[PDB]
This record gives sequence, C-alpha cells and structure tokens, in this order.
Amino acid sequence: SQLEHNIGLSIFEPVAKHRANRIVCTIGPSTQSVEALKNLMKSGMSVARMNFSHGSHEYHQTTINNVRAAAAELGLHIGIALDTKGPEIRTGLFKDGEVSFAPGDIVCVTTDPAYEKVGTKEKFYIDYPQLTNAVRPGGSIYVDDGVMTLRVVSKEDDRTLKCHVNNHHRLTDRRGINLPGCEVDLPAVSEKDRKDLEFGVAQGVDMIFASFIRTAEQVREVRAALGEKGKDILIISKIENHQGVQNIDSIIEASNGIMVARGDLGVEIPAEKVCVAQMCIISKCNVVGKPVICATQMLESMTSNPRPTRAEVSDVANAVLNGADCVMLSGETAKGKYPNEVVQYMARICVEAQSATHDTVMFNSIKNLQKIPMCPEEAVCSSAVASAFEVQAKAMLVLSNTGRSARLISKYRPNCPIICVTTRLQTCRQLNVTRSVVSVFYDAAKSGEDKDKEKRVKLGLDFAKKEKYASTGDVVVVVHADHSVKGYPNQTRLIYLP
Amino acid sequence: SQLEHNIGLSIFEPVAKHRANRIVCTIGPSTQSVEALKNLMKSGMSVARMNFSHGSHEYHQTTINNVRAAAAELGLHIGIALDTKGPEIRTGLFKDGEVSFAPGDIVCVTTDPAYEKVGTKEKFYIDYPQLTNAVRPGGSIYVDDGVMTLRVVSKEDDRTLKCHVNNHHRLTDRRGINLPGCEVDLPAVSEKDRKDLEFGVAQGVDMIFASFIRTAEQVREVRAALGEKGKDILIISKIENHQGVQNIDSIIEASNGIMVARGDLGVEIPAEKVCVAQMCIISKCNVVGKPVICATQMLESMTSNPRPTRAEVSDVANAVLNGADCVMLSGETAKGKYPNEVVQYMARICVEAQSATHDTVMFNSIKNLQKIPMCPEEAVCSSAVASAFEVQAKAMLVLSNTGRSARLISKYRPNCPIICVTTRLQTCRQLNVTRSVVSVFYDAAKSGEDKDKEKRVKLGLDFAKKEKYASTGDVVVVVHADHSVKGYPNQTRLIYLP
Amino acid sequence: SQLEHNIGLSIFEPVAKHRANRIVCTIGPSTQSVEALKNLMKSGMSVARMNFSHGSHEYHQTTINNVRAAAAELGLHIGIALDTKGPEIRTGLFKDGEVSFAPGDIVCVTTDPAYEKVGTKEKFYIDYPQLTNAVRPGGSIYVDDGVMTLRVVSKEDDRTLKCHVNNHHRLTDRRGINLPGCEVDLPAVSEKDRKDLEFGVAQGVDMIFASFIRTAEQVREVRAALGEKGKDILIISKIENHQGVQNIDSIIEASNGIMVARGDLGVEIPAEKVCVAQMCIISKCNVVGKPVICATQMLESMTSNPRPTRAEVSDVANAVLNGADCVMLSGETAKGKYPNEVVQYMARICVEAQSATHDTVMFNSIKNLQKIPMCPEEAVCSSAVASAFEVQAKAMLVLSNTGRSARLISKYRPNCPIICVTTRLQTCRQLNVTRSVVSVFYDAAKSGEDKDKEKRVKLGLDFAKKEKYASTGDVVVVVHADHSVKGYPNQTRLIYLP
Amino acid sequence: SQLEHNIGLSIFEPVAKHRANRIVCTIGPSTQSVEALKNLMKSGMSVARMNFSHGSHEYHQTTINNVRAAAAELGLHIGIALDTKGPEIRTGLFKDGEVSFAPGDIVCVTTDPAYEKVGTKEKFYIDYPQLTNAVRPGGSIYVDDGVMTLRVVSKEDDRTLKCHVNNHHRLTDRRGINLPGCEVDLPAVSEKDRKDLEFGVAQGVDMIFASFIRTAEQVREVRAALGEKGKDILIISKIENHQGVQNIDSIIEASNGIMVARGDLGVEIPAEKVCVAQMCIISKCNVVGKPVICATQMLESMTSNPRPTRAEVSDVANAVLNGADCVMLSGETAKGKYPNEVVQYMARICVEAQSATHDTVMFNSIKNLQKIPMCPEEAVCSSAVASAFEVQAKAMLVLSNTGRSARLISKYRPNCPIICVTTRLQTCRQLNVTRSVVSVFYDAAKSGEDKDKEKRVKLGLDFAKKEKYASTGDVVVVVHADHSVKGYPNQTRLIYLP
Ligand SMILES: O=P(O)(O)OC[C@H]1O[C@@](CO)(OP(=O)(O)O)[C@@H](O)[C@@H]1O
Ligand SMILES: O=P(O)(O)OC[C@H]1O[C@@](CO)(OP(=O)(O)O)[C@@H](O)[C@@H]1O
Ligand SMILES: [K+]
Ligand SMILES: [K+]
Ligand SMILES: [K+]
Ligand SMILES: [K+]
Ligand SMILES: [Mg+2]
Ligand SMILES: [Mg+2]
Ligand SMILES: [Mg+2]
Ligand SMILES: [Mg+2]
Repeated sequence: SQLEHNIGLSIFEPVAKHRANRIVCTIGPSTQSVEALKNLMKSGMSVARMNFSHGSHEYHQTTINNVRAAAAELGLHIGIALDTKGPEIRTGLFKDGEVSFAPGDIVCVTTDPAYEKVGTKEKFYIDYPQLTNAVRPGGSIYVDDGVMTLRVVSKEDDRTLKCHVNNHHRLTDRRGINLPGCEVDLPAVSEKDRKDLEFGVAQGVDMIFASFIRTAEQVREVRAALGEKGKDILIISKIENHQGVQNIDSIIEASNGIMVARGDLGVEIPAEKVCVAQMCIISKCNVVGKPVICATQMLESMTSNPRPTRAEVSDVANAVLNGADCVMLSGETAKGKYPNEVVQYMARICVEAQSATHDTVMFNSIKNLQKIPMCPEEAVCSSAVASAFEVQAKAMLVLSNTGRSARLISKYRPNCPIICVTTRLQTCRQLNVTRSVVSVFYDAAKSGEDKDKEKRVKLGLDFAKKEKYASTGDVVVVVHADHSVKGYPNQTRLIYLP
Repeated sequence: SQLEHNIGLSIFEPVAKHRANRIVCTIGPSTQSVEALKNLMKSGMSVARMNFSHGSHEYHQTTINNVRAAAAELGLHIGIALDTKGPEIRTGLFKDGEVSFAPGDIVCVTTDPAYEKVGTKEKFYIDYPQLTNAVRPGGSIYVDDGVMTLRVVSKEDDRTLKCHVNNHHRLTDRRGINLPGCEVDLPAVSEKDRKDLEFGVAQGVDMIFASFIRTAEQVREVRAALGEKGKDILIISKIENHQGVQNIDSIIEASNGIMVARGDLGVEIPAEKVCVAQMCIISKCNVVGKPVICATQMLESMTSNPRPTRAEVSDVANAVLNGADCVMLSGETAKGKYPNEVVQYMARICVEAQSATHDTVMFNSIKNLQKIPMCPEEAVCSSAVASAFEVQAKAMLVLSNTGRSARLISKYRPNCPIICVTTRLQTCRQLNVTRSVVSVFYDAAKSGEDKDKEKRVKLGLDFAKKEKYASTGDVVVVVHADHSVKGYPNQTRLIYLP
Repeated sequence: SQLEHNIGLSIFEPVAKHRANRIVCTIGPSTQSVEALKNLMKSGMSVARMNFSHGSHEYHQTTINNVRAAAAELGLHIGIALDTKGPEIRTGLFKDGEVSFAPGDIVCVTTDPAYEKVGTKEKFYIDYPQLTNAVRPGGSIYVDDGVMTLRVVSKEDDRTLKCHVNNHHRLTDRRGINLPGCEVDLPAVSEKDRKDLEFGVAQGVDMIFASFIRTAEQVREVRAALGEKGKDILIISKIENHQGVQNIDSIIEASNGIMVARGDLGVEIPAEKVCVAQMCIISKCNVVGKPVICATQMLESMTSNPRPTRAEVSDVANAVLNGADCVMLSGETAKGKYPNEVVQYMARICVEAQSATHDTVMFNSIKNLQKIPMCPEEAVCSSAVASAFEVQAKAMLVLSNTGRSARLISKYRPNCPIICVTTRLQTCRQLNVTRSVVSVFYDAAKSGEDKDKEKRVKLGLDFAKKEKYASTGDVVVVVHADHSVKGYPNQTRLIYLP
Repeated sequence: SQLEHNIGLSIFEPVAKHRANRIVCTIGPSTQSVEALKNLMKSGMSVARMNFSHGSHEYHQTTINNVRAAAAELGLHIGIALDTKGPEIRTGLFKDGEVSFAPGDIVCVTTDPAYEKVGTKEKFYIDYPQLTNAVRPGGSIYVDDGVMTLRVVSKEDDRTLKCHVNNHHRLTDRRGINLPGCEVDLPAVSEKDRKDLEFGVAQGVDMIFASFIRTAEQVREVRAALGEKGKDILIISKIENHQGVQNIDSIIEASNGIMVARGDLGVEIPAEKVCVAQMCIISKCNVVGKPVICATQMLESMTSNPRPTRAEVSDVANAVLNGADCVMLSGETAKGKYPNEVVQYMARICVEAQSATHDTVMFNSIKNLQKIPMCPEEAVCSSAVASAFEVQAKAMLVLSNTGRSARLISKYRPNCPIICVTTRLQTCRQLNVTRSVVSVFYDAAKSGEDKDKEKRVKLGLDFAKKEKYASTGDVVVVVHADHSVKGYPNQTRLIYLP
C-alpha cells in the first residue's frame, strides 16, 4: 500500500545517483547567451523551450544557434522545442487606452467589429464572432487572464450581450478573453503560427509545443501544417481548457505527447480542478506510453528568490510522483535572477521524488491495463523491464532508430537508466522528453551498417561503463532484434559487463 | 490501483457537499477583530492559532476574547491553539531597521547584549549566548527563514564570531536564525514558554502547538509545565528539525498529534527532503489515528495576491491526498490582504482533493496495519466505517465525551461526515483538528444523564437533518455503548432517519 | 496467496475444536433403528435424508418417528429431509425379460407405446414422447445409468431412431435412460411425487431435496405443490443435468438451497466436467448466501471397508475447501457396514479442511462481489463477521426467527461458531444445513415475549458457556435489533461473557 | 479471487488441446507385454514405474526391454522409474494362504524365521527382527495397508509379542506392516536396495523413487549407492511417514523431486491429515521448481470397474489444481482389468482441471516468493513465461541439455506447451515428470555442434508445426543463450512461425 510504503520512507538514506525525470527550460534574456546555456545544461536542462508568444524570428534564431553551440561544446544532445503563440480571443481597444470597472457595472460586449477601436465603460468589442452562441445568460466571460469576471445577464441582439461586472479592474487595449466551459471554434493554426512552424521546420526543431489544442482534428491540422519536411517532428499538445480535458483520449492518440499547461488551464477551469485534470492526464499518458510534461509556476518564487517556497517543492515532487516524464520552467529561467539555482533545485527535488517512488508499483499498474494480446515488441519491452527488476539490473540498453523502442521501455518505468543507442541525432534530441532515457549516437556513415548489432551494443556498454551507470560484472538488460527480424526488437538478453 | 483510479477522474462531476478536512488560521493584525474572525469562521476556519513568538499576553487575550465572542455570535465551536515560541534564535535590532549585505561582506556576530539595539553591516547581535560553542569555524549560520547564509571564519572570542556573508540580503528587525547540524542546547520549555503555557491553562486554550519538539522527553516536559489543571489540553508536537524527524515514532507516541512544521524544517534539513518527511510523518500519524497538520507557505503568494499559484493549489491538494487532517495558514491570514479569500480557496481545494480520493483505499491500508486482536471499541469503530461504505451512509453518528471514539472512527477515514455528540464543550473544540468530525454539544447537567442514549442520538439525528447531511429515510450509522457498558462504545446500529 | 498459505500449513498443530461443516445422512436398513440413529447423531449427523426413490410411506414413517425419538433422547434438533424420486425416463420391457447387446449392433428405439412390453435386440421402447426431437443423428442416448451407450444414426419416422450400440451390455426390463445435453420436457413433479410431498407436509418435514430440477419454473411448481401448509419448508434443488447447470443462476434465485447431485450429474455430463460444475455451483451459492450440499460417493468404499480410500479423503476435504456447507452420505449410511465410522471420518476430515482454510479469504472474496449499497441487515451481518475477526471472537450470537439472519451471518464465513437463538423449533432443524450455526430454542409461550432481547441473549450466552464455545471474559459478537426496529437486525454489539 | 474465478467457470467451453500434466503408470501382469505398453503409451503414460517391492531382476529386465521396444515403435521418449522396496516390513506366509481373524482374537507375532512359511490364526511371522524393541505393550501394529489393528498385550520374549486383534480381516500372503509412532531403525539402503540400485544404474533407469525417505541424509545415502556412473539419475523422494513430512524442507533441498506417497503416509499419520500434507508438500515443491508426483488410490475402484467414482475424479482434478506435475497409478495399471481406460480417464480429468485453472495465479504466486536478485537464467525464464501470457503464445521453445532450463520455465507454470530441444536422450526421458514439457532430441554428434542454435530452433519450430501446437504466423517464445554465453540461457526471443 502507498501508506505502508510511506511509513518506511527514510530522509537519511542516500538518494538515487541517476536522475530519471527531465527538465524543460524556457530561454529568455536571463539565459540566451552561449555561456548561460552551458550552465543551464550543466545544471540539468534537457530541452530548451522557445516561447513564440514573444520575440521575433531573429530572436529565436539566436536561441537556436546558441543552444547548438553550447551543446556542441559539452557534447550533449539537447532538444529544441517551439512553443506556438496559438489562436486567441481579445477585446478591442478602448478610448484613451483604458477604462476602469467596478462591481455592479453593466457593460455591453459586442461582436460588431465597428466597435473594435472605441471601447468604453458602456460597450466594448470582443473579436470572437460566435460569442453570443457560445456563452448563455448566467455564463461567465473572463477578461485579462481571469482577473476580471463578467456574468452574462442577457442577449440584446445576435451580436451583443449585456453583462454584469463582478470585480474591480482596469482594462487596457486588447486584453485576453477566456470563455470558461464553452466550445471555441478557432482554427488549430493561426496565420502567425504557420510562419512560426515553417520557421521551425526550416531550422530543424525537434518538437512543437502546440497551444490550445481542443480536438484530435486540430492535432492533425498541426501535423498537416508541418508538411512532408516536418513529418518527424514531435507534436506535444498543450491541454489548456475544458475541451482539451474532455477530448484527452483522442488528443493523446493523435499527439506524440502532452503538456498539462496549468497556467491557461487554471484560467479556463476552476483553479482547484487543475489538480484533478493533472492527475488524470498524466496517468492517461502513462497508460499509453506517451511523454507528458507538467508546466507552469512550479518554482515561481525562484524568479526572485534564491530558495523555493515549501508549496513549490511539493509541487515538483508531486508531479514526479503523479508520473510526469518532464517538469518545466518558464519565467524562472526565461527572466528570473537565479536560472541556474532553480534548475538545480528542480533536479534535486526530482531525484528525491524518484527515490521515494515505490519501484514496481507503476510497472505493475501500467502493465495491468494493457490490452492482451500485446504486440510482440511491447511484450519484449515490458518483460525486459520485469527482468531488470528481477536481477536488480543497473542499466538497460536498447537499440532504437526512431525512438519508439526506447519510449516503449520507458513506458514501463524501470528504476534504472535506459541507454538508447540510436542512428539519428534527432532521436537523441527527442528522447530528452522521455523518463530515464540516456542517448548515445552511433554513426553508421562512419562505422558501417551493423546488421548484427554488435557495434551498437559495444558502444552502449562502453557508454554504460564510462558514465558510471554500471561496472564490470554487473548485469545489463539488452533489447534489440535478432539477426533476421526487421523494424522492431523481438529479443531481450541479460549480459554481464565484461 | 492509483493509476486506474486516476484515469477515471473527471473535472465535470459535482464535488462533495461536506468538507472533511479542517483549516487552522493564524491570527494577527489582518484578522484579530471580532468582525474579521467572524468572516474567517464563515470562510472556513476551524482553529485559531495564537503565535506566541510575538505579542504580549494582553495581545493574545484580545485574540482569545474576540474568538469566543465571534464563535458565540455564530453558534460555532472554534478551537484555540497556543503555539509556543520555544527554543527560537533571533537577531537583535539594527540602526534604521535594515542593514544590507553584499557577498564576501565580512561581519562580526556577537552574543553580547550591549549590541542588541544597535546592529550594523559590521557587527550585530544574536540572542543565543552559547553561539560560539554551537558553531565552529567552517560551520554555517542561516538567517531569516534560510534566505541568507554566513560561513564562520573564526571565533574572535567567547562572545564574537567573524563571519563571511555568502549572498545578497536586506535584513529587517529580529529575524530568525537556524543552526542546522549544530548541538544547540536550549530547553523545550524556557522560562518564557512556562509563563505562556500557564497563561494558556488559565485562559482555557484547547491545544498547544509545541515548537521544535526533539524527543518524547520534551513532549513530557510540555505536559508537566501544563500541570494538573492542564492535563486535558492536546499537545500537538511540531516537527521542525532533523532530530524531530529521527525520533518521530516515540514523539508520536507521546503526543496527541503532530504538525509538519515545514517552515523551520525546510531550513533545518535540505528543502527537497521535506516532501519525503511530510509523506512519512502524515502516514505514521494516520496509522495510529492521531491528528496531523500540514503547515506553512501553502498559499503563500496569496499573502499579497487575490489568486494562488498553480504550485500552491497542488500543495494543498496533495497534503489532503497524503492523509493530513488539517491544513494551516500563517502569514496568509495573520498579515495578508486577502485573509477571507485565502481561506475560501483552501476550503475549495480541500473539497476537490477529498472528492478525488478513492473511497476505501485509506480504510483498508489503515486496517491492514493494525495489530490483531484489536480492542473491542476499535473493532466496533472500524466495522462501523465499513458498514457505512456498504450502505452508502450519508452520515455517521457517534457519542463521545473525551473525543476518543470520534478520533477512532475518523482514523478509518469514512467518506461521509462523522457527527459527534459530546458532553464537553472542550471536546467540541478539540475535535476541530480531526478529519470529518462535526460536533454537537449535549449539556448533561441541563438535560439529564441520558443513560439509554436516546436524547443524544435524537440531538444528532436532528442535526443531521438540519445541516442537510441526510434526510428522512436515509441510513445513518450510529455508534455508542449499549445499556450497560461504560467507558467506550461496544455497539453499532444502522438507523433510518425518521 | 493460496500457495503461500499452503507452504505454511502444519499437520502437527491442534485442529479446530468446533466443527463448522454439516453432515447429511441417508437412512436405511443399516441406520433406521432408534439405537442406530442415536449413534449416527453422536457421530455427527445433522440432517437425516429419506430417499423416496425406495420404500413405502410406512417405511419412511418409521424413519420420521425414530429420528424424532432419537433426537428427543439426546436433546438435539435434527433436520428431516425428503428426497423425491423425481420424474424419469425408462425403456420398455423386453421379451424373456432381458436382451444382450454387442458393439456394432443396430437397434431401433421407438416412442410408439405399442412396443412397450415387446422389446427385442432389434427394437425397443423408450417412454419419452419427444425423443426424436430431443436427440439428433450423432447424438447419444445413455441406457442404465450410462453403462450402455447408443449413437443415433438416423431418424426413421417421427417416433423411431436407428441407433448404433457402443459397448457390451445386458438390458433387463425398464432401465433408466439419460439424454446427455438434451432439454427434457418432463414435469417438475410426477404423480408419485405429489403424494410424496403431501406426505412430507403432513409429517412436518423440514426440507425437500427436489430431484432433476432444470428450471426456476420447476422450483416454483415444487413450491406450489407444497401449497399453503408447506410454505415454510426449504426447497433444496438437486442439480442433475446440463440444463440444471446452465440455469443455475435462476434456479439458485428460486430455491432455498442447492445439491450438487454428482451421481446423476456424472451420468448426464462427462464425469470429468463434474468438478468444474461443482466448483462453479458451490461458489455461486456462497456468493448469494444459500446453503449448498455436495453429494454422492464421497466415502463410497466405506460402504464395505472400515477406512476410506485416499481419493475419498481428499474428495471430502476439497468439497469443504470449495466452500460447501454440507457433505452427504448415501449408501455409506443407508446400507453400509460401518455407518458410524463413516460419519466419524467425515466429521474428522471436515475439521481438518476447516483448520487448513485461510480465515478471512472467503470473507473478503464474498464481500467483494456484493452489490453496493447493501440492505442494512446485510451490512450489519458482514460487519459483525468482520468485527469477529478483528477481536478474535470465539463465538457470535444472533437472534433469528425465520433463520434469515443466521444464514446471512454464515454467508460471510466466520471462523467461529454462530449461536442462533430462535423462537421456532423448525428453524433449529433447518439451520442444520448452514455452516457454523448452532441453534438454541427460546420458548416464548413459556418465558414470555422478550421485546428487549435480554432473555434470548442471556440464553445464548449461557449456551455459549455450557457448550464450551467461550468462557468468562471472552468477547462474543451479538447481532439482533435495537429496541424499536422490527423484522431484521440493525444492531451489532461486542460483549464480554460475564 | 478464487471465488470470482469459480463463478465464471463453464462446462460448455472447449477444453485445452494439449495436456500439461503427466501420468506415471506402474507396470505389472496387466501391462508388461510390448503390446500392453504400447497401448498405455498411446493412452497417455509418460513414465513407467517398476515396483521393486516384488519381482526379480529378471522380471524387471523384461519390463525395461519391453518399455524400450514399445517406445521405439512409437517414436516416444518414455521415462523409466525404479521404485525401491526400502525399509519395508511384511508378514510371512500362512498355511493355505489366508487365515481369518475375529475381534478379541489373541495372537502371537514372532520375528523367528522358523515360522515364516507356516503362519496360523495363533502365531505368524513378521520380517522385522527388532520388532519387540520397536513396539512395547499398549503400542499398535497395523497390518495390510492399515486395514487391521493389533494392540500389544505383552512381550513374551525377545522374539515374540502377544497381541489382541482389534477387528475383522481376512489375511493374504506377505502383507504390509506399519508401526506408526515407533522407533523403527532400518536402513534407507538395505543390502537388497543396494543391488536394485546398481541394477538400475547398469540398466540405465532414468529416476529412482526412493521409498520411506526420512532425512536429507537418507537422500544422500541413495545418491552414494548410485555411485559415479549413476550421478545424473533423478532421485524422487517418497514422503511416506511422519518424519518425512517433518523434514520436508531439507528433503526437498537434497532431492530432484518428491512423491506424496499417500498409501503408506495415510497409515503412518491419521488419514484425514494426508490432505493437509499433500497441499503443503506440493506447494513447497512448486515454490523451488521441483517436480512433485501425487500418488496412490487416485482411480482405485477402476482396478475392477470400467468407471471411476465421483470421489476419484475429484481427487485427480484436485491434485492438478493443487499444483502437482504428475499423477500416478499403481494397482490400477499393474493389475487392473481396465489399464487403458483408467489412463484415459486420468488424462481427460487432467485436461479438465488444467482448463479450469486460472491462467496467471500460479505464475504470480510463485514469482512473488522468489528471493531477489534472481540469477540471470531465472529472470530470463520467468520473464519469458510472462511474455508468453502477454502475446497469448501457443508454445514456448527452450534449448536444454541437462533439463534445468526446461524445469525452470515449467516452474512458472505457463498455459501452453514448453517444447524442449535437448541433446540428451536421458533428458527427454527425465523431463516426463515436468508439467507442460514436450521433448525433441537433437543428436549433436550426428548433426553438428549448432553453436548459433539455428539447427535446434528449426527442429523445435517444425515440431511445433507438425504436432499442431502452432501454425504459420503464430508467435512462439524461444529461450536459449546468445552467441557467446555458455552454461545457461541469457536470451528470450519472440518469433513468428515461418
Ligand atoms: O527505431 P525503433 O522503431 O525503435 O526500432 C529499433 C529496433 O529495430 C531493429 C531491427 O530492425 O533495428 P536495427 O535494424 O537498426 O538493428 C532492432 O535492432 C531495434 O531494436
Ligand atoms: O427471523 P429473522 O428474519 O432472522 O429476523 C430476526 C431479527 O428481527 C428481530 C427484530 O424484529 O427479531 P425480534 O423481533 O424477535 O427481536 C431482531 O431482534 C432479530 O435479530
Ligand atoms: K506560447
Ligand atoms: K511559534
Ligand atoms: K431420490
Ligand atoms: K516400492
Ligand atoms: Mg493560451
Ligand atoms: Mg517553526
Ligand atoms: Mg435422477
Ligand atoms: Mg509406499
């Protein structure tokens, strides 16, 4: 039982040596320099996130270039993620550029674009034409990231609602609008996003963090916008509102991965329901074996302070215990005073949660919900992890070209490193969002075809020795194909390190 | 499995209507008026904490009187908790009220009272006379809830240490000092603590939150200080340092309950380990059925903001999921701008986490760890909870005079309210730290002896009806003694509301 | 796990003192005398079975009278069961009273009653008019308790099948016929059965063992034949063929109990499938809490030998481990040389299987399959049994007039005696087919109404002391109603024996 | 749960097509001809047992030769088991060949050979010279598989005891004597046993069934008697008395397997305890993965009848459900009228019980009891079985030379056949006592070394196809070493049948 496991925990015991969870950092003026990025990497950043809400292509090019230089200097494979702006709903402009509201104020909000630039206390524009279908009398409209709240009192015509203002607030031009609990018929990709994705495909980004994903169809439209050139780039769908949460099954099926985008999600649904959504989404991703990232405000106060709050420490530990592959930092590294320290704390907190995790409970829980019969690669991979628990293996080793087999092994949550020997650099970079995985690159152009796996396996066992994952006489669990089977691994071996 | 429970969670289901978990609020300037307290109570405060780190007896008397007046106006039983100063270590004053420190700043710290009021960038006072025995050269002194370090360069003399400042801090009056990994030899009950405890007995406080408890011995010292007239007052031991966590088992056995005092704890041990201690301590308390409070920085940002961070919501929810009876607010209500709102958020987060909790997992885990044979009253109480699950009872009803039986039912974590009819007002107030329990006072001196229990059961069933727990025809599980057993409950009944 | 429980079993430990399972004995020339029956009773017979296949009413009257005299002498309550002949299918007569068949012999079997008395090698009668609808070409007809086998080769006309003889056998007049796997449209009650049931109702039998029950409707026709005078007599349906097994759910719902009539069942379905049927039927009865009897050849060789075969010992142990309330003896006591010894062995074997049973596994398994919400009497009863495991109670005590509450408690398979204080003698007799139950009679006509239960409870606790179930200072779990609830028990108490 | 598994059982589903459990048959007059043995093999015999209690070397030579000739004709590998006389105690002869005893009959028993041939109602011979040291006055002497008792009245002299006959028996030549609770001091290897064991080594028998094993020491004495040339012969220890059961753990550790010898056991300890010993012993063997045979009176009545009793069918089925690898026939095939039919029933009952077995319950129970870390080959074998469940494999295929790896896979109780390709004919024969294993011989001397395993795997896959275990496109789980590991299997593969 979780309870019996808890009572036997010890704060004094040494912790795990090898961090399993992974850390995504948002780059910004605190962290964009090659020097900054090197330290971020030494501190534990696995994936660098470019937030295309802010900054020009020129700005993000510097990030891309600096990340590549920083990683090349340290001999690391660091993923690069493009996080789209996404479509949005905004108010119009106001006269004199602002208006102040008070509780009780009645205000008409209109979908008539005539009113776009002449917002007053009495009447202002919202640029979502379907508005008077999507929110009914009694429903709420949230303005400015939830900070001001309107109750719809009535529909005046097919383009205008009379609303009641709930709280004091000062609006400036073009504030964000959220419609909590309303379906929202905005396109998966805005015009700006197309140019942003085109840029990402051209610069060879490893993954898109796709904003405001509400339906599987929208994931497909993002895949389509990436076209043939970008067919290999991961799509990590950001779950940001109620529809996202409702359609999670079919969104998970269409995506390569998920981000629990708690910031927007906590505006769209009550803040307290975000923990329910988080637990549900992470677990559902664990069940199908797709990477999931927990995001937003995890270590917020470290934007300004050199130590985190108690709440913050528990937030990170709990996202790890919930089952998340990755945890993420935004402002904390984009613009905070302590980018290095914050990543270091997050690394330490991860390691503690990892050591306090019951080894085999995830493995069993996950395995028990799989449909039987399994595909044989998945039987090979789960049973490899089982056999890793049985011999207390110190590492596993898998040959994966696309990353599929590595993600399949990580799905079953071994308690040791998963060394992945791959033939694609992009795969080394993409496996950064997968718990436990450590990539080594095998250069076929330079060392040859390796039909019988022996060179890739040697390379992996040498890496295991060098990185101090295991030593001479330790058992490693090795997964690849036999001499004739092609396209997936059908073989597991137990090998003593020579 | 936890995983299978998670994938079935929904954000679209209604939540529980009756909050099981309980909220402790610290009273200060924001919240001391009769009016402010009434609103805290309405917002969901169950226990008012007096922090005797600060304030005179007279100040706390005003708190005690105003709590009683507010509780009487609303007809509530609200516990009053005295939280001791304990073996605290603080700085003196500074000229002007701050000084500011740069890294590499070399500073003299002195135990010499002479410098108490007159501290500067160069020399200042610390109120622990044995300082230069406690920490030697190369040791570290933590300052102001851990936000600034000093390394000790040398012992100047028996009164003065020369110290290297390690980082960047602006330092206000009388701030907290911690000395992790140092033999600090201060009493659990200082002379000042002894007066405060006597004042609490005199004033009839319901519970002591005993600071820095390190040993079962220290708990007993707090018991002795309370004397004869004070023997029914709960002692809740605050676990705040390394040694508290080491000795947790015998500390629990001596105490009436525990507070995981995450503030000092997260300075005294590495901050990332607090999450492991929390889990471990809460579960150990759940196992012996003793109340446990999770404290400190839970909704910290709401000290200044109208909304909590995503980390803070999850921190609260996870304290509840961990098994904590109570969650605590400190600065958030003592001195924040939004005391009522912060209590309201906490109450809503509690209810969400309570609704995401698997019905019976706690029941079974707790039961499976109990030594067999049980005492009869424990067999009756655990079986009563089982039968509540089986009939889907909307409430339970227990007669308890000392509170023991109410705590015993609560130990088995039913999913419905536990209505406790008690013959002591103090029991009503002390049961505010126990998950699920709602108290009704039966005045035996005024209404008679009730040997056959029909008066008290009627009172509790009518309360069930009035407070909208159950209605006519609903089953209620009713626990007390039969007509001849005295001293504990030997009987369970299932009863339909008339 | 069953496996871990097994490896820790010990043959050397003392066994349970109080036999939980119950023994049904068939009376016959070995055992009909008052003296014989007294010894049978001392040996462990709980229910005496009269097989109305053989003997006249006069014969069975002697059994009834002798059983009553024998029981009255020993002060026991012994159930009396009437086991119907049931409808049957038979061949006609043969010329010269017999015919011999050989493998390969072709024989017409006809439904034309003209051929009733003139059976030959070539052609003989079977008295089931629907025969040529019920068994198709390729199907089998079993003759003489399965000993000879015919394959239907073809239908000649609507009353005649050509059949192939499978094995050597000699037929005499009017042998039994079975149609394996065929629906069989015979009435629930034959004419002879009506007169037999009428007799049973008049003589006050406690239960019918109803033969050849195929459908719930047939159980209802047996209840109807018992009329108003016999509305209180248990109907234990004998499951004897494939239809019985197929319709078991709805047959269990209609009956008071089940007999796995392995003898006929092993003729109708392959002998090896009888173990599957047995395990399934017993478990299904356990799940709904209805008594189930395992029957036939359990200790067969003891008909002639003074010790049982190894197979036989395991058969009895395994019926107990499967979950059967009762095991039964036929020939072994009706006509065998060692009626006393055989019942003694069966008692000893039961006790060993009981002691080797894992206490709480049945309890948990049974409780886990109940629909929630439960009726409150069933919550009271399961939780009483739970609380009996928790305090290691040595007995339970329940007030039951119809026997319902006692059967409800036994359903949850406590490891101790269940003392039932009843106001009906017939209930004492009927509870003999219920595991663990020991009945005491409370005479209301002579000691008064006992509205507050105290006299019945005293009587029960006195019985517990006298029979050496428990002594002074032991906990007994007591189940009845409180002072106002009528018709079921809503209360459980734990009481120390004074 | 077992209960929930049972209620889902059906008698209408098809049964397993490949029998997992294995049948040992004792050879005698009924069954010694080459023809009779061919039919036993066709009917399902896997191991022929020679009972050296009776018969000369020459008689057993005929058995050995005829088994080989019959097995060769059919192309089967059939094990040959030598079952020792051991420390047996028998009566002498009687004039005429019976005498008959009445209760109260006072009789002299004598160790004096003089009376060997000439026994009467009054005096007869017992071949244990230390008799009058072993049992003293008031002790009991059991005679002829326990069917008749004598109490010892006095020691006449060192050669003669006066005995009270307790019951009614007709006594044939050279019948078995048991002395429960007596210090009987006879060697595990008599002079006669030593010759028999040497003859078995000379003749190349596959296994010894060692009678009356009492200690691990005795097992080692049987090992030493087998000498150098005999070291690969299995020793299966027969547990037959009180002390065997006491010492079961260290007896198992010394042996290659165990027989629960229920015949002598059920006389040496009370007969009702045998069912507890059986369960306990079989499970302990399953836990260390050593073969266990359940023996004696399993289908006893079929010695004379064409059909078994209901008890005997359930006895067989429950031996299988208990975990037994093998079930044994004694008199049923040595001397019965229906040897072929009795083997056929047993085979059908085995398959039913196998089909009623829960797939994975045994796998998990066995796995959960193994010390971690496992040796690599055990992690490979248990994980191979797990992956068989997960892909619903129709067969497994393992390379085994000694049989160790085949027994290791079998220990984890897969639900499909385990095809074992072995390089030793003796391994083929010895694996007949292991559940599920089907052997194929690869003649390395004739077909070459097969370092890369492709020859043996091809041989086993073609066997899978020929024997109708799997077909083209079916997955098979294949266990052996990779290209460089020697001594055990370190590799698992999933392979589709070509
Ligand atoms: O790229 P993924 O889909 O992970 O497949 C990798 C697996 O396929 C195989 C076989 O095709 O690759 P490889 O041909 O590179 O040797 C296995 O060896 C390897 O483990
Ligand atoms: O006859 P059953 O159906 O078992 O009902 C018995 C239960 O009902 C009650 C209440 O009606 O009977 P009683 O009136 O005889 O006291 C309970 O005390 C008793 O346990
Ligand atoms: K963005
Ligand atoms: K304090
Ligand atoms: K009958
Ligand atoms: K023998
Ligand atoms: Mg957004
Ligand atoms: Mg503190
Ligand atoms: Mg019949
Ligand atoms: Mg024997």
